[PDB]
Amino acid sequence: ATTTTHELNVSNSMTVGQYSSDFTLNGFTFITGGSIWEVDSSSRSYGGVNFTQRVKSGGKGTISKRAISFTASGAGQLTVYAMSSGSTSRNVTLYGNGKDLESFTAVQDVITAMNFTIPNSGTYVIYPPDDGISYYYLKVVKTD
Repeated sequence: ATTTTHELNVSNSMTVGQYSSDFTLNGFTFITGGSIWEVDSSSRSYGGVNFTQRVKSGGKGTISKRAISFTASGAGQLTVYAMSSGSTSRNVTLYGNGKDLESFTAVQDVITAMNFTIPNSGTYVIYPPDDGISYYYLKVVKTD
């Protein structure tokens, strides 16, 4: 039994553009570290859902650059739909409790569904350590 507490479908909650200052949307905080966050058109499907926009990091980053953070009120699961923005496989890393906790490989051309464990309440950071990542969908689910 779980409760969905955060959701961000980029196709429904963002619009095409370029953003250079940190902002919060649907409970997710987009952290520039002096780079641009960009929303553009990109059609990809996963699990019977069709997406039409992505938010892309524009390159590699850290927990303070091209990062996405959120605060969880308890243990649960974070879902990330992500694609490498180029032809090489690239990590998406979850940071929390003071450390890199878990990484998931994003591949070229298609969405990977990434299921990240949220072990406890707190603030967590999604970042791309290798190179640019395209994000389509984020969801946080809290264990009841």
